[PDB]
Amino acid sequence: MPKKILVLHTGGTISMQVVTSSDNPMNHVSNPLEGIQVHALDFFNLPSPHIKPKHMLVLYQKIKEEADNYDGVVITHGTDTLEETAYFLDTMEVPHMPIVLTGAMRSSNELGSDGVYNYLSALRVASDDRAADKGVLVVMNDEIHAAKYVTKTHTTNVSTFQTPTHGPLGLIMKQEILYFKTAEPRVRFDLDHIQGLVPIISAYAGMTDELIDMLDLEHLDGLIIQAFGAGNIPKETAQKLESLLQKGIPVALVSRCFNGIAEPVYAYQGGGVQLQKAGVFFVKELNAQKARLKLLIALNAGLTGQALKDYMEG
Repeated sequence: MPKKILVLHTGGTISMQVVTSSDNPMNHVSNPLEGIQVHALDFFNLPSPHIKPKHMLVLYQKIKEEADNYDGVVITHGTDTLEETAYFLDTMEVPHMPIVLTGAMRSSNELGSDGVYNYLSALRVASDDRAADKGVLVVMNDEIHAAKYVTKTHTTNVSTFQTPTHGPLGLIMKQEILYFKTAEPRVRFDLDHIQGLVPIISAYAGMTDELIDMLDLEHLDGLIIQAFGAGNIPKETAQKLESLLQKGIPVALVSRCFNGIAEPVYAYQGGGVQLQKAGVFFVKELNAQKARLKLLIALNAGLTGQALKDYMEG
């Protein structure tokens, strides 16, 4: 019997330096590969820089609604923010089935002779039952990545994605899909609404308190700081963060380093030990845009107090 895959296209076509990108008709046919039957929807028509958490929730709801009608799900998504939507879905209580995101190819080739290789690869992975227990997956360029760790690294004609340090969860071979490990199950929430302001700022040599002093603390629900190294910031910045922390505003830091792991060790002012004592959350191995969603989801799910700290730092 064929595998039945639900395909949710979110990216439409876009204006590029000026022409409109081409939509390969293979993205919409019901039988793109032997043994794979597709139900493809033009679900959104959004450049990925325009994707918001409200769209991510609607994708989640669609997957829950259709879970019993398909073998797996493929979402095509502009590559600029694909990793953010992937991480979001991987933090939701998604059904136990293959769920794969892949890039919306932005092409001016009108005949489609550049192909839909990554989409076809995603259908293969979504049709393999070994993917059901691997979490939400990102498939690009014959590699299968865990949503929690994948990031876009190259801005070439077709984007490149990587998992820092650990490499891909799996590889697409000629006649097999090879998986290297099963990642640890994640803490997940059945969220139905997202609201709140949680921005991202980056530390730098010479930072003091001038930017933080500009924040309107009555409207700020949280803050992500991309800190130096294992999690350090300048002395004046750390002193100013007290006005946020003592107002009850959660502040979470990530390492600005590509392979960085956040670890409070230094005890001078602005050192990670002093920041953690003051109440800053150390997010151990996650980039800033995903830590921002982790905090936003945690606040909207109902975590407060010790449980919010323990979840963010877990």
